[PDB]
Amino acid sequence: SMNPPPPETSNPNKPKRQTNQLQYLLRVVLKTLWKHQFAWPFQQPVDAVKLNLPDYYKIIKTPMDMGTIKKRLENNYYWNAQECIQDFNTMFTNCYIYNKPGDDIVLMAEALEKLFLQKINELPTEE
Ligand SMILES: CCS(=O)(=O)Cc1cnc(Oc2ccc(F)cc2F)c(-c2cc(C)c3n2CC=NC3=O)c1
Repeated sequence: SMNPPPPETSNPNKPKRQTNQLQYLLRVVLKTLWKHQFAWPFQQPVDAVKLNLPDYYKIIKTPMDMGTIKKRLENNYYWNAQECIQDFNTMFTNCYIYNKPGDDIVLMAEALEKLFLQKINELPTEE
């Protein structure tokens, strides 16, 4: 029940790097999913307290949300686009695990994972 501490967004000793693709993940991919009608549930960590889901963090062990993605991008916390894409994947996977097919939150996710996959089909090249 009690809310764990969010995932970190800055880490002095982690190798950081700004690539063209990482720039794209924030400027085009993150910031177009953000505006979607179904983004809001995923714009910050899940508050198992506010929602009264004391079991969320007992089932979800790697939490992830577009809020901590947007914070990680803007902090250039990532080394390459793939680790940022992995955090999106974890976010969706989390939602399909704690929930079951047909739930409204899954519908929002399944959709967002569709929009996400369509937007990252074509990433920029490196200089
Ligand atoms: C994120 C801060 S917050 O204060 O908690 C706002 C918030 C409100 N409602 C939520 O659930 C629904 C969201 C839309 C629905 F149509 C129906 C929900 F039950 C959620 C939320 C986000 C995520 C990933 C999940 N949930 C709920 C259950 N499982 C989840 O995996 C979050």
